[PDB]
Amino acid sequence: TCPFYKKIPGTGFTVDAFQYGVVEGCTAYFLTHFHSDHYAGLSKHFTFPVYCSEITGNLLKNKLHVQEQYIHPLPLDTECIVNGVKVVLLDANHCPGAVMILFYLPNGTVILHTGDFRADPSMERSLLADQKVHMLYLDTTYCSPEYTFPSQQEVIRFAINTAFEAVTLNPHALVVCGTYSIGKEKVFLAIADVLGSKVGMSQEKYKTLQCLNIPEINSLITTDMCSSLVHLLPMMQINFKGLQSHLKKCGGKYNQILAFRPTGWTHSNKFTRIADVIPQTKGNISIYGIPYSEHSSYLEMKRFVQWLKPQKIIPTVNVGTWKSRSTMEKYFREWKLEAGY
Ligand SMILES: C=CCNc1nc(C[C@@H](C)C(=O)NO)c2cc(Cl)ccc2n1
Ligand SMILES: [Zn+2]
Ligand SMILES: [Zn+2]
Repeated sequence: TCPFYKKIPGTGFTVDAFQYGVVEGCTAYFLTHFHSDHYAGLSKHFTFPVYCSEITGNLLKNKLHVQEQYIHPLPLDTECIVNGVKVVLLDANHCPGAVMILFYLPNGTVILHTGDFRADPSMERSLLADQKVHMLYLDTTYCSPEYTFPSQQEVIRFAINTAFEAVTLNPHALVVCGTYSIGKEKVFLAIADVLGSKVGMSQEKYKTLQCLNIPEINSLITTDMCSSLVHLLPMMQINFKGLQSHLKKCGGKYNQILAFRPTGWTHSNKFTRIADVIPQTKGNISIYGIPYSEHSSYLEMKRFVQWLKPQKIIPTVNVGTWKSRSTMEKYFREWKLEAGY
């Protein structure tokens, strides 16, 4: 059964609601981005209109084999009409192709659905500027003040510097980056760029990246593993055992692995600083867990909400317990009282 926060009242619209079979009276299924917790249910057998970004549609066609006649890509930052309702897609600053959706309801109500997003001040100079928003469907993944983490730029700075130093000190070192789905591509792209190398990866991951409209991507990635000194592996293989096995392959070409495990928030964030992160080490293998987030920190979320001044907030994450729902409402009221809306 499709939960309430996935329906747009007054429309035939659902958002990220593909695992509930046919939704009665849904005329258009919006997909904010291509992460499995959101497209769960979509497959080659889906027979209803799917509205999404261009990049999301490339992945639907190529990775899930959805039929083109059901894929409706929409440009960003453009007033479009879907089943008689004006809609706009806005960059969510999440993973490639991820959008927020603005709905202009016939009764004059305006709804912003953030999908998943990492709130940024640049969003305050999008089409949202001076737009009254009556309801906000808010990605509340990290809606609590202990969720602090550095900017994405700071994490990439640390990763680039760490990789460049280890490979400059040891030209026979190999850099490995773990990946689980799309997003966070800058970690391995930026490392490879500073090392003057391409990124080696499986055919399946190569295929996925070829859907992301990344400029000059053919110059950056390859399936030729052993011509590259940055390798991508499934996130589950980023452990001493999995990396020891990866070191045997490619035949005594490398004598050291430095590996990066991009996480979200972890408890050691409210304790250490990004410059102070140290790896787990076993022999010639080191594993760095780096807090690269594509979700808003608490402070980023609070700033965006206080700027937008929505009349009502519907959280879309952490809604499962009485404690989590009421804590989030308490923060929403605090923000409203502090900002005056
Ligand atoms: C804790 C942080 C986010 N939480 C989360 N993240 C993901 C994938 C990430 C990449 C995403 O941003 N997805 O939208 C999940 C994937 C599945 Cl399959 C199930 C639960 C999931 N929870
Ligand atoms: Zn996501
Ligand atoms: Zn998500």
